Amino acid sequence: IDLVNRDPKHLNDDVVKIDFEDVIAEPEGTHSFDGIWKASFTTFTVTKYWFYRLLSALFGIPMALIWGIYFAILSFLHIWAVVPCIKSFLIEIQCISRVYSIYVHTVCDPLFEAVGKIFSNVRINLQKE
Amino acid sequence: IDLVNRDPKHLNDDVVKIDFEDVIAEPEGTHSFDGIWKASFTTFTVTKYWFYRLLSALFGIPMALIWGIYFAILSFLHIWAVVPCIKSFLIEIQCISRVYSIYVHTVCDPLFEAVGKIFSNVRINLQKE
Amino acid sequence: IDLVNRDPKHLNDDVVKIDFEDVIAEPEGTHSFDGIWKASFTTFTVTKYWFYRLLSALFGIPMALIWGIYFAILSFLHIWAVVPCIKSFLIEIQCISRVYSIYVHTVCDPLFEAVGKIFSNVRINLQKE
Amino acid sequence: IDLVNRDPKHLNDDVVKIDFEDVIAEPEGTHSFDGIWKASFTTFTVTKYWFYRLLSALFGIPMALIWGIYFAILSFLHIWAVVPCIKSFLIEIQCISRVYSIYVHTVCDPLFEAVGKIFSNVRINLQKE
Amino acid sequence: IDLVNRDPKHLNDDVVKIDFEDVIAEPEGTHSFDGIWKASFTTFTVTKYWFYRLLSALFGIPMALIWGIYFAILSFLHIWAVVPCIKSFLIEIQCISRVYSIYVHTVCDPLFEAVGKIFSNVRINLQKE
Amino acid sequence: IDLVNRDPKHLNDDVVKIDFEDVIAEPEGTHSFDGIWKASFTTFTVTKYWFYRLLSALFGIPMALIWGIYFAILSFLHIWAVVPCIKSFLIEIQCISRVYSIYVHTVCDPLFEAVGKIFSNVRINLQKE
Amino acid sequence: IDLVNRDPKHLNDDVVKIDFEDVIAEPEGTHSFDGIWKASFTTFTVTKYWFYRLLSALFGIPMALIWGIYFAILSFLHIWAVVPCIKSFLIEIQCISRVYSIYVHTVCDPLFEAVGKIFSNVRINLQKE
Amino acid sequence: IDLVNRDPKHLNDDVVKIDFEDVIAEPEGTHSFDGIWKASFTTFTVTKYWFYRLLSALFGIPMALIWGIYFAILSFLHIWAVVPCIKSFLIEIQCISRVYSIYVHTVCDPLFEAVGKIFSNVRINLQKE
Amino acid sequence: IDLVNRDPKHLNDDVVKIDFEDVIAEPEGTHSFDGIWKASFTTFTVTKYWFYRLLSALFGIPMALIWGIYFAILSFLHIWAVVPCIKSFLIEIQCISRVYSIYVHTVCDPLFEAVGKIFSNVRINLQKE
Amino acid sequence: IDLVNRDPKHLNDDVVKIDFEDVIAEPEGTHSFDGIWKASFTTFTVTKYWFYRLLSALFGIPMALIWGIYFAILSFLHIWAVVPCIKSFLIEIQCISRVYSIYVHTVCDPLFEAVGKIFSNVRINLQKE
Amino acid sequence: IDLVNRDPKHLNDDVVKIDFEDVIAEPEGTHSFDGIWKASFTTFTVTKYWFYRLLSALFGIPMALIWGIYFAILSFLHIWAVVPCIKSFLIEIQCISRVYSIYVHTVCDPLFEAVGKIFSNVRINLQKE
Repeated sequence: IDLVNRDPKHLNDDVVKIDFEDVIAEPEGTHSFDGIWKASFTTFTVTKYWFYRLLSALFGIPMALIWGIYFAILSFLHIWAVVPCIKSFLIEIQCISRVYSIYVHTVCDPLFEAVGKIFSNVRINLQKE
Repeated sequence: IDLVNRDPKHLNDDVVKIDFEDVIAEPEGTHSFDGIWKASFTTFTVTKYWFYRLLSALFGIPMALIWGIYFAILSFLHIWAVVPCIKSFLIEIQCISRVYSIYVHTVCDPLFEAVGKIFSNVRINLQKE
Repeated sequence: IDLVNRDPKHLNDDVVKIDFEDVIAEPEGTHSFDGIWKASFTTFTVTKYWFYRLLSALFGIPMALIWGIYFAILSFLHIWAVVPCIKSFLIEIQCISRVYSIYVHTVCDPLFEAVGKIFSNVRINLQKE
Repeated sequence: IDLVNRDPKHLNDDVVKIDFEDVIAEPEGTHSFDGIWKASFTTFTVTKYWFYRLLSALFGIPMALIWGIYFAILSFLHIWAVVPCIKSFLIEIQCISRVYSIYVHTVCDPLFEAVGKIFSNVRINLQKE
Repeated sequence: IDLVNRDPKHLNDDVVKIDFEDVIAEPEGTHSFDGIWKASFTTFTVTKYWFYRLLSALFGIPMALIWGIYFAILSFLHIWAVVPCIKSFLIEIQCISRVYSIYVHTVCDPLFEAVGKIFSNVRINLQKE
Repeated sequence: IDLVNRDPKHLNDDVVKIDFEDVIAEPEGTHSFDGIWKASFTTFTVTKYWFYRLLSALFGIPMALIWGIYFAILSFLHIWAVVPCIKSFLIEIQCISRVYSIYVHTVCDPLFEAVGKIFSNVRINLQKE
Repeated sequence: IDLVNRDPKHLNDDVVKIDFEDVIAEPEGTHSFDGIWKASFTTFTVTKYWFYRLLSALFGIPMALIWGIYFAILSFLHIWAVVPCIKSFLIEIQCISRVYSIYVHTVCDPLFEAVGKIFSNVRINLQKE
Repeated sequence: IDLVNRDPKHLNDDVVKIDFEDVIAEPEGTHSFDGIWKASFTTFTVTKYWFYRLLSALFGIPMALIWGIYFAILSFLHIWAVVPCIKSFLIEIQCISRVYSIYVHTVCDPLFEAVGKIFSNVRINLQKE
Repeated sequence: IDLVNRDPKHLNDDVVKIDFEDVIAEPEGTHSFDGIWKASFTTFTVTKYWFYRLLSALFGIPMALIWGIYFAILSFLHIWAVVPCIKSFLIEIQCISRVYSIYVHTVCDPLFEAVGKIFSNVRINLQKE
Repeated sequence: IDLVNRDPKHLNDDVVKIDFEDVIAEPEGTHSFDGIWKASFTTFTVTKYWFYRLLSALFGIPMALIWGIYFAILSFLHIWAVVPCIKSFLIEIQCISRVYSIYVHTVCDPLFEAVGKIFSNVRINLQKE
Repeated sequence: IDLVNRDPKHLNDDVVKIDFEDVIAEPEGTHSFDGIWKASFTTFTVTKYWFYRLLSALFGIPMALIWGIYFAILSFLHIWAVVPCIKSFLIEIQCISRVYSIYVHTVCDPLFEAVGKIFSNVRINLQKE
């Protein structure tokens, strides 16, 4: 139980890291009072810190049980039912594919071979200067 | 009977390996109580561990017998019936293919050879600077 | 609390830095009176300096509280609800994608292979001069 | 009579080699009881082993005689009838092909030679920097 | 207060620099009287010199105050309202984009992969001379 | 009279060489009884061996006489009639071809020479980095 | 006051330099009388020399005053009114452009990425001779 | 009179050389009786040998006289009538061709020269890595 | 006054130089009488020599005066009226061009950037032989 | 008077050289009687030899006079009438061509120069491997 | 007066040089009587020699006078009228061309610059083998 890292996979680490400095910033020259900039910084940080913990405690645990049952059902079906079904499909469709390929290569093959004779008389003259 | 590997083919090894850390993760700063993070980890792991074993025991064995009979029938037909049928198809269609090829090469062959004379007068002048 | 930098991220630092010299400028030859150029410089700088501070004090703090609550709600939903939902979608749509791919590669594959024979008779003659 | 190889041509050796490990496999972590994994392995292997031999004995031999007669008839016709027929076709169609070629090269030949003069004035200037 | 440069940014320095020599010029041979060329030069320079100063004094200062107030309002809205609004838009539209991408890559992906087989049989013969 | 080779031209040597091993083959693991595999091999080989000889004896010789007369007639016509006829065709069509070529090169030749001036102003700038 | 150059900018120096020799010229063999070639040269030069000076004196000066006033008005408006107006336009149109870009990159981006897979199977064979 | 070569030009030497071995051939394994293969070889060779000589004797000589007269008439007309007629055609059509060329180069020449300016601003950046 | 050159600019020196030898010429073999070739040479040269001088004397001088006045008027208008008018046009049309450019680069810019992703997956395989 | 060569120009030397060996030829194996091959050779050669001389004597000379007069008339017209007429055509059509060219280069020239800016942003990345 | 060359310009020297040998020629084997070949050569040469001289004497001189007057008129008009007219056309059409160019470069210029961004993401992978 790592209570320091809590995320050694970098899955949710791009759009869920928000700080006060990443929202509001005054570059230079356009400043405000000292008594207004030291008060807004504290209000934003404290408010969102405590509010998140309240939501995670009420319906955080009754939601983890639901996902546990659902993933178990999907895992069982894939291993024992879907995989054998897909493999058996290849053996069945063998005669149709082989016969169809022979018919196509008999009709349209000579038509597209005489058309390709237009590139057989290319002559290029080059003169460097 | 390898009770450690159970899969020396890496067939189902990409979309059926799911852990708790791959679902829910809190990167940094946005944390929860210590008493809520050590309880959700246990609930998810234990629930899906025991539930999968219950399904595999009830109708795991009566399902293996069904696949045994079905694969035997497909194997016999392919070896003794389909393979000789496809091979005999090539010998039959010989006269049609040979006669058809001669007719096409007699009509459209000269038409596509005079068109290819447009590339026989290419002249290029190059001057480096 | 850095009261000098106030923006170590260069977020709003391109379209919010405006000075008097960046608005009005007389290049050369076309000048005005000395008593009119030293008065307009002071009026523009002083007026916008004090006016900005008045707005930031009235409704600057009651606006920071509103953004604090809103961001907390979005963070919770993404971690615990959206991420597990998207991952479970991949496992469900497996049989449909695999079967569909086999059907397409059986029908149109030989058609687009005989068409590509037109580039198999390219002959080029080159003569340097 | 090789009773070990039985296939020194690798003809049917890709889609007819099926084992238990190639159908059902549990990668890791998602395991079952030891008493359920040692029983399903035996049931699948034994059932398909004996079932195939039953089919091959009943109507395996009365099917080999049928293919013997059919192939003999096709072999005789190809050698003595089809081959002389195709060869005699070339000698007959000689006058038609020669006369037709002369007519096409007389009409459309000059038309496609004046069109190819658009590539005779190519000038390229290059400057490295 | 630089009374010499008055424009160390080259903002308005291309289309507002006009002299007498840049308007009227007589190259050679086609000349005029000496008493007409020394009088038109003085009239153009003096007239536009004094006229510009008259306009800049009347309504030059009452116009600088107006621009001061307007720029202050735009600066405040961008920092505190627009920037947080745009950032929060990205977090909301996450589920829609991810699901839509999966559907498109499932349907049309195999169609555009079999079409690209027409370039897999390119043969080129080259003969230098 | 070579009774060993009987075919020193490799004419019919690709689609008329069929053996038992090229039709039916069991790769590995999926085997049959020893008493069923040594009986089907003999039945297929013996049946087609004797059946072919029966057909070749009945109407093998009365068919060779027919082809002898037919080829003699075609040979005589080609040498004495077709060849002189084709050669005399070239001398007759001389005036028509020469006059037609002059007319085409007079009308459309200048039209396709002014169109080719669009490639006479190509300029390329290259900068390596 | 340069009375020799009068145009150190080469502004009007291409289409306003006309001499007698640039209009009428007799190359060789086709000559005229000596008494007709020495008289036409003088008439053309003298006539246009004096006529230009007459026009420049009458309404040359009353035309320079008009251009003096007009240029002063345009200079004032550009510096004090147009330049601030254009700059303030960029700050206003920020939210619209950013939101619109995100929507386009979400819908049509995956469509044009699967189409580009047709160039991923290029094979070229080269044989020098 | 060469009674051995009879054809020192290889004119009819490709489609008129037919032997028994080029028609019927049994590759290997599929053989016939010795008493049937030594009889068909003799029948085909003898039958076509004597039959050709019978045709060449009956109407071989009365056919050579006919071709003698016909070729004499064509030779005389070409030398004395066709050749002078074609040459005189070039001198007559001189004025029409020269005038027509001038008209075309006057109208459409400038139109196709301004269109070719689209290739005059090509810039390429290359970066090796 | 150069009475020898009379044209040191090569203006009219290509289509106004005509001699007797450039009109009529008899190459070889097809000659005429000596008394007819020495008389036609003199008649052509003398007739056109004297006729040109007659035209140049009658209305050669009254035509030079007309061109003198006309060129003076065009020169004055270009220097004093046209040139200032064109320059003042650029200053006026500044606001329209700048605003229009911003609008176009906001709407259609992202549309033509996602389309260009079809060239980002080019793979080429080369094999020399 | 060369009675051996009679054609030192190779004008009619390709389609008027016909011998007996170029018409009828028996390659090998398919021969005729010795008494039929030595008789057809003589009949063809003698018949066409004497027949040509008969035609050349009757109306060979009365045909040479006709061509003599006709060529004289065409030669005279070309030298004295056609050549001066074509040359005088160029001088007449000068004003029309020059004015027309200026008008075309004024209207459509800028239209086809802005279109060519699409090739000014080409970037290529190359990675050898 | 060169009575030997009579054409030191090679103007009419290609289609007016005709000899007897360039019209009628008998290559070899197909000859005529000696008394018919020495008579046709003389008749053709003598007839066209004397006939040409008769035409050149009757109306050869009265035709040279006509061309003398006509060329004099065209020469005078080109030098004194056409050349000044064309030059004065350029000065008149100056304002129209300059204003029109500015308008076109303002409207359609940005449209064709955003379209050219499709070539800015080209990536090529090469692998030698």
